Amino acid sequence: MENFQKVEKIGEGTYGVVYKARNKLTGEVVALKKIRTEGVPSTAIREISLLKELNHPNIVKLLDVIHTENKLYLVFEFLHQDLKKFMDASALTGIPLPLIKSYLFQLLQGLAFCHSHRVLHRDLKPQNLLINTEGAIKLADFGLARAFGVPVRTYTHEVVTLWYRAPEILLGCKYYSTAVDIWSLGCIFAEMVTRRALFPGDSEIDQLFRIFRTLGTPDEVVWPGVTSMPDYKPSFPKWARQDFSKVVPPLDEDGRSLLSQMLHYDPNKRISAKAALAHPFFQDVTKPVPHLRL
Ligand SMILES: Nc1cccc(C(=O)c2sc(Nc3ccc(S(N)(=O)=O)cc3)nc2N)c1
Repeated sequence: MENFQKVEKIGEGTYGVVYKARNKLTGEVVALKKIRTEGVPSTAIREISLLKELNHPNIVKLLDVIHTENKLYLVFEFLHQDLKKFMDASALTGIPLPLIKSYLFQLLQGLAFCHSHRVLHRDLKPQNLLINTEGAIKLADFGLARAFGVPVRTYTHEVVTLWYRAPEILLGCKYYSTAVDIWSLGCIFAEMVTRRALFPGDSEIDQLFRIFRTLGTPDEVVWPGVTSMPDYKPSFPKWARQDFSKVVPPLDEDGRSLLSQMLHYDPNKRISAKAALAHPFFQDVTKPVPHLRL
């Protein structure tokens, strides 16, 4: 506000609205998130500070945080396109495997970094993965479910995407672990490969059941303790696990192996970002430049 000239509304994110803006003084171009109010947390405003010092090449830089006039502004380094747009633009031919692999690899580095600093993203999706002309991809819009929790929607009547939500969140787990980010990234990896959302649920239960229909209804054997989770119902339909080869054709076996590990039901068996970086799938990783139309 006042020190910035809104150039264009980029989107209506989760907590607020996001604008492309220019610092009327420095002339620097940035992404400005405006947050939705008579209290304002402290554990939050300090969860923010931790994010400011959280600097990594695969994490969008948080430049400034401005709390004024019952509004909270987060100033981020600006990137030119999100992965959702890039995937749509590449739908006819598909993103070449080397670029998919590079993006996945960089995103795992970003996650390995935040997770080692005990920071969870919580809401990874194509729209919050930003890319630039140099072939980089960065994590954006980290969620503070440990600050603003997660109400009925985003901030003003808008359908929240559940497509990338880990099963343990859907089943009512109160405490998320870093594993929820691995699950979301696995769903994104699959989507880049097939050019179709892996689990496109339109409600929590439909989301949950689409996961069950593909990976099999979980039980105590593959997920110890699953039947005692908050929203688990013995009445859940029992679907058999589908052949994984039908899930992401024509991804090679290394890629399928890695994906299967990112999609393990048990949060404790799900591969970590660090371990995923060492998977054979990345033996030939490179950093190609994407063809971006801006
Ligand atoms: N989703 C989300 C929510 C809150 C903040 C941010 C964010 O920090 C952004 S958003 C952006 N630019 C951009 C994004 C999308 C497009 S698009 N649809 O491809 O044309 C173009 C530029 N840059 C940064 N840093 C991102």
